[PDB]
Amino acid sequence: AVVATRVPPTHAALRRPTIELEFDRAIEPGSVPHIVLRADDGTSVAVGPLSWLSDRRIAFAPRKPLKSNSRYEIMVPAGIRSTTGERSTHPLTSSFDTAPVTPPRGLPNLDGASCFINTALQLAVHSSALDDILSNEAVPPAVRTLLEDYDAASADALDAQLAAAVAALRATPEVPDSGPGQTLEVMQALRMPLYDTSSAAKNNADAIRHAPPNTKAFFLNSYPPLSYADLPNHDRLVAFDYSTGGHYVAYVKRDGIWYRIDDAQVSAVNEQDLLALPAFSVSIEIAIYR
Amino acid sequence: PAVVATRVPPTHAALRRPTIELEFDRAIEPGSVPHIVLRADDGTSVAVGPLSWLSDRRIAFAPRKPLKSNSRYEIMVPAGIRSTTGERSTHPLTSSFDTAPVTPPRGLPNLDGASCFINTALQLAVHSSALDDILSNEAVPPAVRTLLEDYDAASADALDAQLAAAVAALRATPEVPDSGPGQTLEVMQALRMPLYDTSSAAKNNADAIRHAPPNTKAFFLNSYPPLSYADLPNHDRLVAFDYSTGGHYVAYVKRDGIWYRIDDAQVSAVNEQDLLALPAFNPANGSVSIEIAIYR
Repeated sequence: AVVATRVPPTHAALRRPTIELEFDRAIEPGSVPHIVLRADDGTSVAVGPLSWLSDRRIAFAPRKPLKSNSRYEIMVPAGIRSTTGERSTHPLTSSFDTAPVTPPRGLPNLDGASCFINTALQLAVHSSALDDILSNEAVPPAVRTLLEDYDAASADALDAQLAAAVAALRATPEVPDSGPGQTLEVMQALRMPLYDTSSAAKNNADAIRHAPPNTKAFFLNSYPPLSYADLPNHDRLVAFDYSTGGHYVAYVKRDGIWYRIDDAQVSAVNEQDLLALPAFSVSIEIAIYR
Repeated sequence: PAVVATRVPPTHAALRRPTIELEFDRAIEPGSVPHIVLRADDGTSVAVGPLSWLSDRRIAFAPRKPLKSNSRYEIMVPAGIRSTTGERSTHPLTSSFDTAPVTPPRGLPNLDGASCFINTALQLAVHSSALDDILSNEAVPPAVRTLLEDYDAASADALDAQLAAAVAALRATPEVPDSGPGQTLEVMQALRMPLYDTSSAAKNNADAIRHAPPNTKAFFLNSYPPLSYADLPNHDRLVAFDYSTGGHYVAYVKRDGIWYRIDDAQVSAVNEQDLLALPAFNPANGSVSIEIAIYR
């Protein structure tokens, strides 16, 4: 017998959005300089031919795939001119994000003790390193497959891919071949870039604040333990694990909405709910920023 | 000169060019499956690119040209397949899939207070197999087409702006009330969505649905008696329908086999019991509850 599945290339779509810039005044088409998209790591993506939707609105697309779950700054050099001859003496700047706006998904736990694999995968998929995880061949292939088809897979196909991925993760050295484990083991199998706060600073918060540039994910192994409110730079906090005692859940933020994902249960949460999350066993162990 | 930036990921076209996969129950001999056939819900054959074997059990191919959106497609593996155990297939094998989203639906705010009908109709139209024909029709206001294309991939703020523009352009149309509450059918008339009046020839709504022309997907239920969820025929292909609670419209839409109730901006997942409990008409008024039903 045969089973048919459809895998739409929507992730790659998220990597080549169609950006649109609307201006306060009518702009002269030939004043528009070359627009550059720039990332938090310094890399610049070029912008394709400009299409004018109105005397004020222009539309373009990155020349090359942008990174996933990454923030990008649109830089319009100085020199644009209005239809009245005015000029912009300053580079104009805006921003956007290559992340999904739809709500997170739930990953089943058919093992009974696969909480930690699911939580770690939830934190990784919402991670700025998802593209970097997906390119490392040393990573089990099935995990990469689950992480690329995450948002766009039938639940049935997501469930089969998850079974195969859990199988391949337990097959690794770092991860238990059976039974429960730790989020850190799965992240190490994923080759996720983390910043141990023991390296460096004296506490977790100071290492997060006084960390090298472009450090997004932190592993909190210093003292004191932190709660949600203690996490620095809340404006960029996008994911973090929470440990309820032999059970891991994920807290992941999408399009300004926080969600709590316990295996296959996605439930939306507000900031006040999060602020009640205590720190005591470490509660928050991995904190992922954008 | 200041700027406002928006990001619209090309998710709609992505759904129209999927990569299809067939997994088999047993290891298959690579040379036993030489040609697979893709066919559309109208029977037309769609051309397919090279066949790729990802494993002894899994094959992967891709449409040559964009498929239609929110549309069903049937895959046939011809007879002659052979397993590694010598077995053979005396009959052509068949499966199916649809180019529709698996993501959960979105919510549309109602700042008007009486724009329930616009939101409900747009929700039904976006889950329609005729979405491509609506988006290509120049007679439909351009803001509405933009909203219907950016439905799944737009920021909540950007979707809200698009919705304001779409409601504005809709109320301006002849079909739709310039102000105040209204009816789903007026929005469908503006969108020019193909509808099949069951009052037209048939004796019941359901019998008109069953004995309808081929490839009739959207129905306007204007015969007697009114139908409940259970009375609607062919539940297996039902993907959307409206529900009217008395001057207030909600939508019921199915995605990846899961039904959702969208009351303006409130998306809530529902089970079969909730639907089977939905009444067919109000006792005092006598008003039809479900009037538009959309199939795949």
